[PDB]
Amino acid sequence: SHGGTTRGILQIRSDQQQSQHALENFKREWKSSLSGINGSWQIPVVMADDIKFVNMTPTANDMQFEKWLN
Amino acid sequence: KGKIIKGGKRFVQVVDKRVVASFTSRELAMGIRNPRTELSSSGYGLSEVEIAMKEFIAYNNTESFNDRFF
Amino acid sequence: SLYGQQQAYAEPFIEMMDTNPEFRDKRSYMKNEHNLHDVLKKFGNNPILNAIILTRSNQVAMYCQPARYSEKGLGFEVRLRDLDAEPGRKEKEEMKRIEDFIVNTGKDKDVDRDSFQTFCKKIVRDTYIYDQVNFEKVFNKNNKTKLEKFIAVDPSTIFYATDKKGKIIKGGKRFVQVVDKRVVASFTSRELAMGIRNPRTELSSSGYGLSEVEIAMKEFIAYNNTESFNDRFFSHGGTTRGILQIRSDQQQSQHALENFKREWKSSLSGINGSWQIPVVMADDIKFVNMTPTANDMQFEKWLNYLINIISALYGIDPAEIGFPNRGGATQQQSQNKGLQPLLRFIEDLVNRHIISEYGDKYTFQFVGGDTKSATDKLNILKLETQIFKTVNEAREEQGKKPIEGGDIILDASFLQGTAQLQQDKQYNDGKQKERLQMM
Repeated sequence: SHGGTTRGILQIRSDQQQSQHALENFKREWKSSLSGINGSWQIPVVMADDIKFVNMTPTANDMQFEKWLN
Repeated sequence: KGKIIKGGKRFVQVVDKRVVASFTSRELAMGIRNPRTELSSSGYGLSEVEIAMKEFIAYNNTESFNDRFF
Repeated sequence: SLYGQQQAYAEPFIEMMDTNPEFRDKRSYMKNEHNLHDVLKKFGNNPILNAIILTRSNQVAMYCQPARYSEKGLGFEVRLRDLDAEPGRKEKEEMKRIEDFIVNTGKDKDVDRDSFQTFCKKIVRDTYIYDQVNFEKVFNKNNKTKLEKFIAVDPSTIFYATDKKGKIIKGGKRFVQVVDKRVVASFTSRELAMGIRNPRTELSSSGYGLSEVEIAMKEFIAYNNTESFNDRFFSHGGTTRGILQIRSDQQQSQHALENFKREWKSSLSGINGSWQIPVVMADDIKFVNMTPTANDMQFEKWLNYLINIISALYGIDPAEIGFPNRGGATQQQSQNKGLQPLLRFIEDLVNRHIISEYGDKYTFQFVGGDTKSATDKLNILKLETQIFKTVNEAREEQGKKPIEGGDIILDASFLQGTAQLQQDKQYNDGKQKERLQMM
């Protein structure tokens, strides 16, 4: 019912922060190629200097404080 | 007046949105296994497929996701 | 026309334009393809499906012998319609003749013709692949009223005939055979049967049955390409273990590499020199792995799931075809749901199509292999008789005549009560002699 459900952040290093128009076109390409069941198994390609993915939540979530409730 | 009829012909057959024939109560039976009292349904039964529609599409697209690897 | 004279419509009001006027085509569920049995014939060769077919055929083949010729009760039998009705020498002979006729599939023996065992083995395949079964009858030419022979015909070539208006016909010839899209012959309803195991009411199918192969088509192709994926590791490349890199300022000439290979093969190849260790004095050496330490089959649980659902569609236990049940056990109940409905379907078809030619008073049924149910029935009777039922009432109830001895209820106590009552009754009734003596 509230936020905090993010899996992680995809960082892309660049000398300049890309203009928002470029990021919107990036999103358009990403959605057209990968979004949904359509193109689910495909792999994108990017030629940036360095890319990282930092995890904000664990691999698999589950209920917390179960024994406390019991 | 739009109200459902009791006397005489009560059930009607429709094909391609055209009325073809109609039947007396004795001439045609009507069995409802999962009845409901709310006015919205007007006596028509509730099918489990409608209840499980979301689950059915989820199963279908899960199977598609598994098969799309091959 | 499809079933008879009726007020409602049970056939498509508007005909399919691309179909030939002479008959109504059989089409897929979604109308995706107007030609279905052609693609089902492709899946007819699948091993899993063929394994199920062969297992069920072997199961049925045991039952396909007459009872009275078998030392044990397993087999089939013909009897009067009423179990309580008495038999007779004439009727017994007629039933024996009919049983022999069914066994030989004709009036007289002929080695060139199918025994009923092979007929059933054909029928199960046609029932489980196409969900449609047909067999031709051969009435006597000297007398149309009576029957001589009957044999099976492939269901793929048979269609429902239609009139000039395109509606399915009832009177006269109703079924038509088509080969290479050409009409060859047509048959009267009595002359050709039509068995549908999985019927449907929607106008789109127009009475044609729904085959499980069409439902499992996606699963079947998934199984096929999964097997191909597993086999392509061997039948195609990608079996390398790794690459042995040797760093050098210059790439060695191919002659040097060939001599290197010669030395390597002479020293290490084969069992000979298997345990030896070579020595190399290069700057740096690496071995990079392209495949894991040990290989094995992939997508195993996917295959188990697919075959489990395919088996569940046909009602067969996956354990019979060498797969694990994803739930339950990981046989009587599996048999009860799997085989018995098929036997009853064949029973009803054969009865209503063959025995109709001889008379209503007879019927055809299978027997045997159901001791436990009969045991429970006898146990019901054995418990009931202790308190409730007399011996003679039960004997009458099961189409038999009473035995002299009284309609006794079997309990050692109850007999003593009747005997004691009779003994004391005779004592009391004996006092009438004294009553008359005073007269």
